[PDB]
Amino acid sequence: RHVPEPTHTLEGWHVLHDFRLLDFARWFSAPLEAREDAWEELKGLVREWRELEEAGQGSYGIYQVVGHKADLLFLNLRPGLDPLLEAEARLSRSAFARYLGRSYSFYSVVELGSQEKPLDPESPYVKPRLTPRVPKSGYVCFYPMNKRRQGQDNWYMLPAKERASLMKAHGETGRKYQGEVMQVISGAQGLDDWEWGVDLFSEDPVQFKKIVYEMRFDEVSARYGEFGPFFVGKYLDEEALRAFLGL
Amino acid sequence: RHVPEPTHTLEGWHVLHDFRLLDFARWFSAPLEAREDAWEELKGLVREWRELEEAGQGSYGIYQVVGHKADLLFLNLRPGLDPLLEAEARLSRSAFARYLGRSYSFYSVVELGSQEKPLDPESPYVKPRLTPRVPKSGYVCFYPMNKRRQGQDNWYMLPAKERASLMKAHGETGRKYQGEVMQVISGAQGLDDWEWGVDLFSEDPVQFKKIVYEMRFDEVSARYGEFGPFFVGKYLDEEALRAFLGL
Amino acid sequence: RHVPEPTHTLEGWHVLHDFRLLDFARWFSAPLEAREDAWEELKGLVREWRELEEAGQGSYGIYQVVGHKADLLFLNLRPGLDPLLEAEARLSRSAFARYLGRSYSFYSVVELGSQEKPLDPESPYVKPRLTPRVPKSGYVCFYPMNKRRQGQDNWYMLPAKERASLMKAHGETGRKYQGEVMQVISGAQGLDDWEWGVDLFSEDPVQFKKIVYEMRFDEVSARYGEFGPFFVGKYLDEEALRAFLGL
Amino acid sequence: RHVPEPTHTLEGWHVLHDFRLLDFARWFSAPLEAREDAWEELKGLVREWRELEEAGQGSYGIYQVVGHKADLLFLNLRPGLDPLLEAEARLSRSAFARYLGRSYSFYSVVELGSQEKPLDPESPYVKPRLTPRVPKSGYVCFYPMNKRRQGQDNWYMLPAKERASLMKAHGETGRKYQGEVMQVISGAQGLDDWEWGVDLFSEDPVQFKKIVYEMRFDEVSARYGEFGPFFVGKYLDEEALRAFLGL
Amino acid sequence: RHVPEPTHTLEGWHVLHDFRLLDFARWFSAPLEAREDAWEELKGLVREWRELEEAGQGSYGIYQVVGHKADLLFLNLRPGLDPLLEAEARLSRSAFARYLGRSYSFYSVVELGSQEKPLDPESPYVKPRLTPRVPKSGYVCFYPMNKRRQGQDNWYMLPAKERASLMKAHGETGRKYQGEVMQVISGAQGLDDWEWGVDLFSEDPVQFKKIVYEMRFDEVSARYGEFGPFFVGKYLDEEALRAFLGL
Repeated sequence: RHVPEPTHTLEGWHVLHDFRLLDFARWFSAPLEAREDAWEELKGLVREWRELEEAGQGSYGIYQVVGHKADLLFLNLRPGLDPLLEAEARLSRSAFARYLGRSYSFYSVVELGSQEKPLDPESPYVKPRLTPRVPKSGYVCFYPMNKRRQGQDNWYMLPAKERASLMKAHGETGRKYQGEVMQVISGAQGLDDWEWGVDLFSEDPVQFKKIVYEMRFDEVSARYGEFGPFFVGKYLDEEALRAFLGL
Repeated sequence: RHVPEPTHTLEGWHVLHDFRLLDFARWFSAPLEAREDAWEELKGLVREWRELEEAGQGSYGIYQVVGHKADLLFLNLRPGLDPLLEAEARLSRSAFARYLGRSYSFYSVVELGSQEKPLDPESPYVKPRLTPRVPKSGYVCFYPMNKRRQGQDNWYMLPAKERASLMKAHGETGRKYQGEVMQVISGAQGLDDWEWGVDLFSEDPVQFKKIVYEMRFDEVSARYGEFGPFFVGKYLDEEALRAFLGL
Repeated sequence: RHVPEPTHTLEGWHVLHDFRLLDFARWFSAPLEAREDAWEELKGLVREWRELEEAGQGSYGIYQVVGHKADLLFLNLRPGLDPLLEAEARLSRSAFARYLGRSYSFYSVVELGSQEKPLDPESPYVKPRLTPRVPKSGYVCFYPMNKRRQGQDNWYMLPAKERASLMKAHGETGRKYQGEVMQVISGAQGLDDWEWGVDLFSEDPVQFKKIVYEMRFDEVSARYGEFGPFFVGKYLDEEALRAFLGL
Repeated sequence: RHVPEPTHTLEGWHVLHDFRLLDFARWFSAPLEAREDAWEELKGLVREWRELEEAGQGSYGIYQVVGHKADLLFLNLRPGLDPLLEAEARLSRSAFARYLGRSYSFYSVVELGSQEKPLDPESPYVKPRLTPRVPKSGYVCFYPMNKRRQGQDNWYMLPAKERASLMKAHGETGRKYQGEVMQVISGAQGLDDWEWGVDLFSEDPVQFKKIVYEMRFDEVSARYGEFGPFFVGKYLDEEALRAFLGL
Repeated sequence: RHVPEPTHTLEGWHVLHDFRLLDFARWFSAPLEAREDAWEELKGLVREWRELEEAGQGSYGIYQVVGHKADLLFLNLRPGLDPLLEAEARLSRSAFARYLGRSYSFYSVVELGSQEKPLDPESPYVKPRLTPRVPKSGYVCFYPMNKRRQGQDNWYMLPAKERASLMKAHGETGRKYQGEVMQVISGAQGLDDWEWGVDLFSEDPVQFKKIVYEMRFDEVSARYGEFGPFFVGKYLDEEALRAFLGL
């Protein structure tokens, strides 16, 4: 009979992608003092996220997202779900949130995978990847995905050896962009609607187009990739966010 | 000629998953007296569920759900549909519900299945599972699912003997998780949009990730698993719910 | 080349499933007089439907539906579409509908099919099924469905003899449910989004789960069944609806 | 090397299906004078459509649609897109439209196809079909559709002679309904979300059910039919629409 | 041992399709002062886009879109994402946007592909296509699309040579449309929900119907074409937009 050879994984920081749409009409028409009050509270919340990051308790990033799918991405990473629930609840109860609508979200956990043998969690070549720091500049590309389980294209029924080969080739394609595109892979198996969440960071959004298109020709993607929506956002420092909000 | 060998089942308590979204802006901006009044009335309702649970007439749990899919999960189990319709209507007419929006739900019945030899309804390891009590700590993972009926992967066309061997391997894979994960399977065949509802309980949400991912490599899941949305929530006792609502 | 052998059918009463969601917050917070006035008008409209049923000129049923998909199902059967258009338009124009939101619906016609030999519309064993009367108690299970037309599982390409064999087996499976489950099959080909509408009536909703699950193992269902959403509701007489509305 | 044999087509009048939902609560709660003023303006707009129809510059039809998908269908056929955009904009600007919400629509062009031999636009057996007149009575059945391109069932990869034989059989099945059902086929390739728009007109809606179901057994429909939603409406003359609006 | 041969691409201007729905009721019933102030502000915004285009630093187009999918399309092309984020942000905060609802959007980058060798960005047959100018008249047809990856129809698994042959045939079919239809292909791999965005410009919308239908018979489209929604709009100059808004 079929002998399962489950992929080995290591979990790192938990991740929450919080996408929201801005009610432009309501925000820009609100009394200036009300907007300033909301602005002070918002900055205070973000300073707290920054504080946690400096204490090595997570990472975060806020982005201006292009298109109708979302306007602002509040990305947070923490040591567990509770701190994420906290960050999410606090944002949701903020005065600024009164002018926002949740459009999409994703709960996942930083995942390091290995198809054949378990990874050494204490290896200096593995451990740092468990707690990725979000770049404070550039752009981000986020998209969820599953590994196909259809007809003759069933990733989960393949022998571990074949999966290892397919993943190695995929990793090699990705490394052509070493130093150009940073990648954070998170798993949402049993946690959200898709099996993985993927974050790509770069100083030029065109790099996202180059790497994603090229990777689609790797057999692992061509035959086994099932992709969800793609969100592209530009990193916003405090001043950039202030300008975005018209303050 | 095809001869059907339908899976044997034993039905237990009826189950209702009631997912709702909180209108943060309206709730946190509402007069303090209005919030307190809604809170007092909510406690009275939850007290009824508590007393019913103490009497062995059902069970319940309230959770803080991560993400945009839902904010609060009101889980209730009863000996029939009527008590569920009652609990559901009572919550909906409460003052607190004026600040809630229904985002998702699932109606199902606790189900114990056997592919070949019928289960002993009197077995001490069978009977108690018909009336599972919701644990009072940790987290919950809920997701609905169907058994695939596509091309060569048609679960319902398989001989009972093959389905039995497929389920045995599944049960084996999940045995290593028994110590950390509790599982409640409910059937919604002619009751809701998916064939089964699955509730996983654990003190660590990462356990949900490990078990769901590892199980996907079992042939039963890899070839016949069709999965719906995944919701993760943190169990909230009275004080936790109060704190979440800012009271 | 291909010689079609279309299924023979007899059409009876037209059917309209009108599913609505109740705005609990607005209804239960509305002034008593407005509620009583809306209730008086609603009773009168339903009374008209009841009088038509008593005259043997149609049938109706109002149900409390579990879950977020709908709260109230207004089921009506008439000799044609015109009185159904009236039924829904009048409910929508009622004051009570100011507190309702249309969530789903289905327009179909009671259909009695035969794969090979045409049915006799004047036969004592056939004619009565053309104008079924909705049970004035118990519960209802409604779900729409199609007959699969994919790859090797193409119902419409099958010879009539094979379809007759598949349907006969389906009939044998449901025979043991004769005394506990009433079934009404209606066709919506060219009338709505699905090919058929299925109504199951029983004094116990668990019977819906039992029959639907068991039948899924019949080849006709396993290979050719394509199912839509499932709605379960409890029949409400006048006093039960009054109580549901808090009056 | 695949040699394409594209279907020959002749284009006639452009077509717009404008489906809207009526805000019953708001309309029937509005002051009687406001309703009358809106009605008078609406009649005037429709009178304009009737005038151009009498001049032979188009055709129109307004229907009361069953179910939640739509309440009113404003069907218009014109020599081009511009006059359709005008009729669409004029209706949207009307006071009556303040009580309407767009639920669905379809932009297409009357199409007469031929798989092998090109059609003569001046032929008396072809020309009149380019500018069909909407029956001023009865009912309508509208549904968009595509020709399947999946696996072994790829309509667009077939040789023209096969497509011709497949369409011939379809026509033979439909000749039976010639005196009871009138059909208008419009193409929306490159114009809307589906490849074709299909309008069926008849004095009895059951005829729609009969023809659509029987045709599904033809190989062209069974293997290559990909159907969208089905809308059924009752033709409304001026007096009937007035009655529907409670005036 | 599959060896990937990824398609080479040259990237030109970044493109943003911003589709919005007009709240007709709110706009046309709003005070004249409000409408005029909004119009004057919108004109100023568009003038900035116009001047930008005159300086060869981009291109734009505003269209009246037929149907319920959108009413106005604000199309913009710029040297990067930043200018696009600025354009949609500026439009979103305008007084006019208070009367608009975002219904759809697409972020992509003009793409010139070549299946086997790098293209020369300086060739007189290549360079101009990198910065396409939106025609100031006629109509537009927009639709997103993917290249199929299903079973035996997997574009990404094909040898580069075969993909070249398929595309060459596609180009030969489009030859006859040379002087009637202008096409701009943009890639959104890693940028949006579909792999490509396609814009067709013509003085007659029927040309869109002719070319899209004919091309569907080419093997590349028949077997590998996966199409999204289709939008058709009429180009509006300042005067036409003014008239559309009743000013």
